[PDB]
Amino acid sequence: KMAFTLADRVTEEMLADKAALVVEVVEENYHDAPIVGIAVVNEHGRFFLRPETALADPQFVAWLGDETKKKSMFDSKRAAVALKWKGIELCGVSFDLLLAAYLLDPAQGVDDVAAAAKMKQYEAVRPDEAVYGKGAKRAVPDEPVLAEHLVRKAAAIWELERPFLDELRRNEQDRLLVELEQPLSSILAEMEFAGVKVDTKRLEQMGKELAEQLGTVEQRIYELAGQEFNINSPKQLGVILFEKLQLPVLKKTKTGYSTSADVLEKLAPYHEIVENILHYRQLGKLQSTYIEGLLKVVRPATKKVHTIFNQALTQTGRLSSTEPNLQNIPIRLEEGRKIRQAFVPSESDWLIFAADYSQIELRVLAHIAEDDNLMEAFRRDLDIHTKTAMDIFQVSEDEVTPNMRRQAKAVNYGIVYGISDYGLAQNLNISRKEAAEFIERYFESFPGVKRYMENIVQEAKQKGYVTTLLHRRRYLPDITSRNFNVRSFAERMAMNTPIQGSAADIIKKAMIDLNARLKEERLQAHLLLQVHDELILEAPKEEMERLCRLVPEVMEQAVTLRVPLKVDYHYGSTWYDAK
DNA sequence: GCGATCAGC
DNA sequence: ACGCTGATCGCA
Ligand SMILES: Nc1nc2c(ncn2[C@H]2C[C@H](O)[C@@H](COP(=O)(O)NP(=O)(O)OP(=O)(O)O)O2)c(=O)[nH]1
Ligand SMILES: [Mn+2]
Repeated sequence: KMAFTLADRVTEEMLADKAALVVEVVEENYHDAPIVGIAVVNEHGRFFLRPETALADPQFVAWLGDETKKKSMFDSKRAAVALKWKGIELCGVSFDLLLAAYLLDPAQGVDDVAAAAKMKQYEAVRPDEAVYGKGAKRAVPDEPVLAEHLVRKAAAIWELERPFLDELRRNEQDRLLVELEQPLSSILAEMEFAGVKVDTKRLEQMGKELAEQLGTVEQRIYELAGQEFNINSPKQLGVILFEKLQLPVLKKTKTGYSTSADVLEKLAPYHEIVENILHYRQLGKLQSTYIEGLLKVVRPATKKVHTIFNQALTQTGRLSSTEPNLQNIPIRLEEGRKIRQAFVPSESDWLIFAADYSQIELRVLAHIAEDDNLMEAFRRDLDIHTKTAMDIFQVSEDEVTPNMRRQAKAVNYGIVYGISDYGLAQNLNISRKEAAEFIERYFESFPGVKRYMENIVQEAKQKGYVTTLLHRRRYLPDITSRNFNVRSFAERMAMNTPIQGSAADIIKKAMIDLNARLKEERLQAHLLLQVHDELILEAPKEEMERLCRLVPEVMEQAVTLRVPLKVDYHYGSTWYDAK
């Protein structure tokens, strides 16, 4: 129903200097995944290419790598990483429909060409789920069905570039796509393909000690409970805690008693068993998610793990990391922090380098709110986390422990993002009247922040959306909702995403400037991970001293704000040691 | 599959 | 009744 050439070989007209390209990878995790077919649409027509002959054709391979041959794609990082696993480099991607739809509206959840095409009333293409199926019935169709689907997806990309670029221009997002998101897409592909070396023997050893330590706490729980039960079962746990031991019921779920960590901690004065349960869950958390889960996805031949950074998922412009999630590796507890010791450099005599912003969101907030006191505080390079901990616990700076500072961290972010006196009272275990007075004192010291949070909520009502400094956008229709609860959640989003999203923009530009700087200096250093406000690199030890002056300055100079940006940096033999 | 729960930023 | 996530697992 759409004409296309089911090609046997590669011809010259398939190698035009502009084309829409589809390199289809159906596997969810595209690392070392098969490429099932290729489609090319250009000024000379539409073509389908079997990959086993196109990826062996030297003319087609050189065309993929020629950055002067411009390609329009959807989810180009997926194709670039899958081609890297084939030994092939993809260059010249000038338009990515996935990232263009993500900037226009992150709430659409665009996951295939059809979903993005529907935004511009283009429907001459079927959803991937309709072609490949779901679950156990998911399979690659036969060639005449697969070929048309890929050709129709390429033809859609061919027709949709101009309408998407036009709306991006109106939204002041054209530079956000071409100079930020798309260059970052190539960087993340290099990071994902590089992987991170893992000391599997160190993990496997911890897994044996965790299993023997779990049983010790397990029997102490059975002894404290008086009987044996399924500690992971909410039904039996609720019966042991709130029926047999008759502990107070502080919170309910839709299904029964709540046993979250905040509940168990308030029950600590009532029985010893709740703290053993907390320690029991924490050991099981490390065992299930970070010992077993990490060893399951590690590449045995290289001892490397290859995460996937989802660039078009979060509503604020952050990244996310899946299978494995390398953005939530434990650190706050010392027994769980040891897992970062298993993340090691990929070569001998290389080291791990980690740099991170100091309170980037609060400094971003100070610049945007133009609050005199908050700006002055960061011009003094004050640690607002420590200062707030001093005011809360009524101590001096030398008396503030890292545990108190982490609590003040939630107070600083909580207050600026709309926490209530009720919520602050429950987080600090203080009276609700003390919380309201403390929030009152917090806003009289920073009246520009309170002014900004009121103005940004009102601007979201008038425009219907909020923006970040680099013009990333998030629509908030619920901010005019007739329901109080629904509207209140939307109001806190209006307070948060311009600040969290602007911090995501800044580090995204920092990664782009860093790689150009590294290439300029002809260094072997390269990025490994991004953890929201942290950059983790590996490099030969001979490059560490150059990086101590290069990486912080690049990150601090990504943008220029009314307050400076401060970057902390450490290096060591493991990720654990890089702090 | 969903939701409670928990690891991170 | 601060925000943004992903993985695990019992199933009330
Ligand atoms: N709304 C909210 N955002 C948070 C929270 N925690 C972290 N974020 C988000 C906000 C920011 O985007 C980032 C800050 O996380 P860190 O690096 O752990 N703390 P910082 O860098 O300020 O101080 P230092 O590094 O010296 O310890 O993660 C929170 O409790 N609430
Ligand atoms: Mn930080």
